Amino acid sequence: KKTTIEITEQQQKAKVTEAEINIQREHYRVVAAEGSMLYFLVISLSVM
Repeated sequence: KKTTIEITEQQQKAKVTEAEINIQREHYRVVAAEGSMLYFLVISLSVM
């Protein structure tokens, strides 16, 4: 009875931690995206 309630709490804490990352995925998309865009430019620069 206890371990079933303690699993349903964890599953509700899972959806909250999945939501709060998927928000902080979009906040740092702009930072990451800029990093990627600059690397492919740096690879092109190797070829010349």
